[PDB]
Amino acid sequence: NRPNRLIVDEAINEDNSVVSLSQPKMDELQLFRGDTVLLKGKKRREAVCIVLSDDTCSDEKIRMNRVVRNNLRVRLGDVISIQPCPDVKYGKRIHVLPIDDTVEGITGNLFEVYLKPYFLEAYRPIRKGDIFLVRGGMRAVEFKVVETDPSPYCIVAPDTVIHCEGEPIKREDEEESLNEVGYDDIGGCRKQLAQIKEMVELPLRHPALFKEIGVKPPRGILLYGPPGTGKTLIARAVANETGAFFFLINGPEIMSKLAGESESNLRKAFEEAEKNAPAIIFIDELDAIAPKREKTHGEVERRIVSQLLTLMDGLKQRAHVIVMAATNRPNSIDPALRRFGRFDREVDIGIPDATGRLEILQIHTKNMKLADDVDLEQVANETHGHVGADLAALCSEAALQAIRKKMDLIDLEDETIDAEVMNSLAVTMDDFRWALSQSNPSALRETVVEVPQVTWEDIGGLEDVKRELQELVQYPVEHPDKFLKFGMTPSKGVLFYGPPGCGKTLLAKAIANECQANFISIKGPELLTMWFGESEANVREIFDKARQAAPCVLFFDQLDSIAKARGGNIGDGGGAADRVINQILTEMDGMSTKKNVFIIGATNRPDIIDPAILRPGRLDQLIYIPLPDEKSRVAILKANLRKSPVAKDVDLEFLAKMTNGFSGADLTEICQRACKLAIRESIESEIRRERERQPVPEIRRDHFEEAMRFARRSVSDNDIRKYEMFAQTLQQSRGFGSFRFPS
Amino acid sequence: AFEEAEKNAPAIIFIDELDAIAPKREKTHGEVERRIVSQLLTLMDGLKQRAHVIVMAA
Ligand SMILES: Nc1ncnc2c1ncn2[C@@H]1O[C@H](COP(=O)(O)OP(=O)(O)OP(=O)(O)O)[C@@H](O)[C@H]1O
Ligand SMILES: Nc1ncnc2c1ncn2[C@@H]1O[C@H](COP(=O)(O)OP(=O)(O)O)[C@@H](O)[C@H]1O
Ligand SMILES: [Mg+2]
Repeated sequence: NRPNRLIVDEAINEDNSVVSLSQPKMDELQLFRGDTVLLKGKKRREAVCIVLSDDTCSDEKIRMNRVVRNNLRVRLGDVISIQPCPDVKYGKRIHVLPIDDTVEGITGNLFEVYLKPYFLEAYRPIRKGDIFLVRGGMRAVEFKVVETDPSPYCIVAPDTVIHCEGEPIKREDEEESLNEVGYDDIGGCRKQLAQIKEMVELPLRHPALFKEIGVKPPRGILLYGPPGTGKTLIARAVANETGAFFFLINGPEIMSKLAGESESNLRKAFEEAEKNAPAIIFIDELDAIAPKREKTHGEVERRIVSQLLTLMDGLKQRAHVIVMAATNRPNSIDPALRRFGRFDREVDIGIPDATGRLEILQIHTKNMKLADDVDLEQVANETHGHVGADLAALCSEAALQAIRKKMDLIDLEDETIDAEVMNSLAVTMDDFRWALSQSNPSALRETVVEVPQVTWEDIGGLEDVKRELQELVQYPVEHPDKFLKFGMTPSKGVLFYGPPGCGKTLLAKAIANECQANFISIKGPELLTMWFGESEANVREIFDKARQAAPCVLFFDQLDSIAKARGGNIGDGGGAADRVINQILTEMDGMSTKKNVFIIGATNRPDIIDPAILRPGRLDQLIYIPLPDEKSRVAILKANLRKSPVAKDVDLEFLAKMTNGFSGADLTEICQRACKLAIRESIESEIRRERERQPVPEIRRDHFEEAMRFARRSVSDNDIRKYEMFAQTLQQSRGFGSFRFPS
Repeated sequence: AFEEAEKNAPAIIFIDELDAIAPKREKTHGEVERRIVSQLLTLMDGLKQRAHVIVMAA
């Protein structure tokens, strides 16, 4: 749309001094060949060059060297701008400093070998901070034009006095100037990034717009989210893009009990930041430093909140200073600090999803060498709840474990490690999976459990139940477009009920692995407390954790304990049980937007559960897990004995046929008993072999016969009759039968 | 100390009784201890992995 817009492209033969541009864009820009122009770059870096006409250069692209990419901090395909340099004059004196690593090892004078031929009749425009690489000698040498006169744009001419000697340059400073953090190093928060960009970059870029509309940019930025999510990273990145001085503030370090030290600390910090008027203040852990003045007993904290209020009131002063605060919990901050003019705008930064965490992995591993085998999509999929900081830790641990794997490859005896053997060591996908297993998501460290180690193949039978659970967890998250098209929200509730040992907990643990969604398991009575209002507090905090980790599967094993018919027990904590039930009712279906939180309940006694718990909208689908039938019993036996080495002569079909009333637990008991009999036989055989010195490949059929002689039915007939009665009550509640539409 | 370590190539620093001079800033008797902890954090972030100096603490 504009002639200035340009796409970065490589230069075949153009040096770092000049660039080649397409002739149609030359005429569109109304610029002559050899005109001194300026190119903009990221992090506010500019490169002055001589423009030229090239046929190979594309219309929408600018051909430019790699060192010019370093100078402008740009990469291939990026967007840059070109502007005519006005009132260009020849340089009278330029102070140019080679890098400190380049000077070492060069016997000859750097100016004569490199600077003099390059700058003899140069006519090459340069700007302060520009760096160019000169080929020649035993090693090519990099030169930085630190000073130019006239500043900041001048033309190099033979009359200009050029001397390499001077104050030594610093490699670390240039490396930092190259390795600064920008918006590109942030991923997965593009809507929050767009908000913050419109907040900060814009008023600096177009202040006349705000002046013409007569509004001032917001002087307060609050960032709230779980820790490690990048609240510090955005603040650090903004200062580089919009040239400023990042001034970090730690909440704990400012806080002091010296009776008035903390207020002086904040006031000094604000004064120091205002001194460097293009400044950004970052107040990390604002929640600790700023509680409610009335709520907190501590007078130091109420005074520090009041001082922060006073500083925020006078913060603007029509100055470039802006303040960004990070808090994990936003409600703990004093409501006065929530007002307009002080942190008036609050931005929520959430746990990254699959795409955002993939972007984080990409940007962290851009420097790391990546094999063709490794796919970071899979690494993002497996990290169901990892945070960006956790992702960075995972990336580092991966390479460290790769080094550990290649310890045996490196003999490390040589004084210098051989480069050819160096080449062999590289990262692998097994490395990523192992480091990922070792790495732990910090989002739900509180709810951490050992590996379920159960898959859908581990469960025999229940094919329809398996399909329904997979659809439940998968359709809303993988296909939200279809739910938007058909206009209705997904159902997010299932209650498993049935006799003990039939696979309800097994189904939940199978969900845990094969859903690619976070899983929180709540043992039934675990959430209750002896204190007056803390059981429902635990309920609402577990639901809050579920909402944060969406899509999450919230599983209540033995739900009949936490959920009862209200008023059933008068002495159950003086109505604390009923209050817990009411809290769960409000948390499942209340006046809050529904998240991707799927609540699964397992119970042996469904008739005692509160009817309000079981209505559609809370545990929508009531699924009965009955005693397996003969085919399902064959499936259970096959699932249990798939891992075991079992003889072919054994007939699992006959076992399933005879075990009429056996549950899955009973059949697993049969398999375990047969294996124990085999263990006894094999160990006794080994003892006999040892005795005769001084075997059994697969479990035989007679072992299973003895195990059956030790088999038993666990679930009584009265209990299963009760479960059938509950199911029949549901069916009678439906009414009628075989709903058929007329014509 | 850190300046001398980054000066020589390579270098190793050892810090015995790190907990003695680097306690929690949340629970600290003197503000000077908070200052030394913060300065230790700043100089810890000061190295850019290129000085190749490993700091050890007991
Ligand atoms: N259909 C099945 N397929 C495979 N194993 C099963 C099946 N049903 C039960 N089991 C076995 O039962 C054991 C545990 O059962 P599980 O925890 O799923 O029972 P449950 O139905 O939730 O009962 P409870 O009400 O007593 O908690 C495991 O060893 C599991 O392998
Ligand atoms: N969205 C993100 N993209 C890339 N890196 C991230 C992101 N979020 C966090 N990090 C990593 O976290 C580290 C900074 O911690 P940070 O997340 O800022 O903590 P806090 O959440 O307390 O501000 C950086 O090293 C950075 O690599
Ligand atoms: Mg169970």
